[PDB]
Amino acid sequence: TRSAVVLGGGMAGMLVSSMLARHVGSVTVIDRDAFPAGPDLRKGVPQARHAHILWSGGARIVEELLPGTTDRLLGAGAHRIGIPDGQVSYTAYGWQHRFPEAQFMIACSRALLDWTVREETLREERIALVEKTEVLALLGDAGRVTGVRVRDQESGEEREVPADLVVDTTGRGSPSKRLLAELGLPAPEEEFVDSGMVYATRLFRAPEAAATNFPLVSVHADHRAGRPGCNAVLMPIEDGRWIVTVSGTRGGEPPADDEGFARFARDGVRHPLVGELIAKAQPLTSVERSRSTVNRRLHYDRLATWPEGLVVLGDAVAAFNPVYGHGMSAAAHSVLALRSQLGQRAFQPGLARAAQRAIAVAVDDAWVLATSHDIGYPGCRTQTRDPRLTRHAGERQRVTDLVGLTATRNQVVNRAAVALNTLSAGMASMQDPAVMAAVRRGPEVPAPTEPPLRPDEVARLVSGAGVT
Ligand SMILES: Cc1cc2nc3c(=O)[nH]c(=O)nc-3n(C[C@H](O)[C@H](O)[C@H](O)COP(=O)(O)OP(=O)(O)OC[C@H]3O[C@@H](n4cnc5c(N)ncnc54)[C@H](O)[C@@H]3O)c2cc1C
Ligand SMILES: [Cl-]
Repeated sequence: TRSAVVLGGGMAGMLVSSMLARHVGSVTVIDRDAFPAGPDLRKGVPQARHAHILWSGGARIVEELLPGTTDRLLGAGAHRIGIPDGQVSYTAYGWQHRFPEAQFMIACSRALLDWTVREETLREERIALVEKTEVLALLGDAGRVTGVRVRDQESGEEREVPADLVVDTTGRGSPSKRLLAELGLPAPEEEFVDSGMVYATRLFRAPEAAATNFPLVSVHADHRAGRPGCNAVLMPIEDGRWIVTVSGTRGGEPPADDEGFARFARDGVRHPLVGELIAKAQPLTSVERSRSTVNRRLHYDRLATWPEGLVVLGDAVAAFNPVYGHGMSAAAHSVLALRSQLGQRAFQPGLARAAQRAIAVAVDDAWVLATSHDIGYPGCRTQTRDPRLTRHAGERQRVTDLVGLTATRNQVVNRAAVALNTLSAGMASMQDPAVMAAVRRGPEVPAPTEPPLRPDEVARLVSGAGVT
């Protein structure tokens, strides 16, 4: 019984559809894109050309919604990389000592990740993906949404799709501001923090022996230094490839040309390690860029009027600077927030509003982590009323930096820091007495004086071929 319509069949739409099909009789997913039969790039998810880190916090929720997905990913060549044991990371505070595993991430092409999630979701026959279809309007009125009007691209025919619940998951380019204006609702408060960050990515074929068990390698900006923030990330993906994404804020953007890419990875960031490693590998693709890096949030949950039967989640409600790697995990937390409200309130009036407020809570940690570190870069453009960004940014940063510095050299602080950063634990967790006690106990290991690479990792950067 009951029907749901989901706008957008990307990550949030597939996760939310899988969840909803366990609560309603049918789910219809409307997407303007065409979908490949295999793990290919598609125009509706251009960000799949860039490195995607799936932190443990989101991975565990994906697993809860779509059992078997994590193993299916690893089974297809995705890498499980332990954090911090499997990462070689030059943080703002220095090299991270590679303590034993506290958390993990899943490393693969976003195209394979999307394909795996969609194929698993659509095994449920009561979920139908309706491709190459435009969303024209929300049906109903400002009091209650009752479906959507859509247009088949090939035919041109329009039709009404009824729904007891409409969920907008159309991503960063979502048209919900327009759709909700057409209903007669006031505009939501828009909040943004725009560092001017630009991404540049190439794919490489890794040296053959390093195609597995190779670490995630990252060189981070120093958010406290009054210079443009620049980063470089090397991440293993399936079938023996490396995806390498470099990034820079206003005044430090990476160039678009292949030769300037490798130069930036060496000299544009604070340590040349990623540039040194890509010199061991064979480039496979030319440079792809992206400017979709603004932290932007729409406060739908605080609107004076909200229609029954309408929920917005994923990048459509809150989108983040991708260098922090939280977007997919925030979407998953948001799907669970909607599920929690469905279990509590069924489809009573107040469900959609309660879900929208719960979704605002679900994305808040990712929002604070990204915005608190972006707000400081030169020339950052901001629009916010959040006193955590406007009043108490300094002492929050002094607490952040004390934790971040100590996490590089203290196993207990690192465990707490990565639990929060993978969105496996909430912000309050860091106020636990045991964590601040370990912070005060200070470093337990020396600061690494060189990249903490293992000999057996660097040994696999060469073949030994030209040697008798
Ligand atoms: C460069 C970059 C790097 C990133 N790296 C990471 C990372 O390392 N880790 C991480 O967790 N996240 C990362 N993200 C964020 C992640 O890509 C998004 O958070 C995630 O895709 C959000 O899913 P979504 O379903 O809300 O939107 P999307 O995945 O973008 O899906 C939106 C869907 O809606 C459809 N659609 C869009 N507009 C319309 C329309 N008008 N009508 C109909 N259908 C429409 C699209 O075709 C698509 O199918 C990165 C993002 C970028 C840009
Ligand atoms: Cl993009």
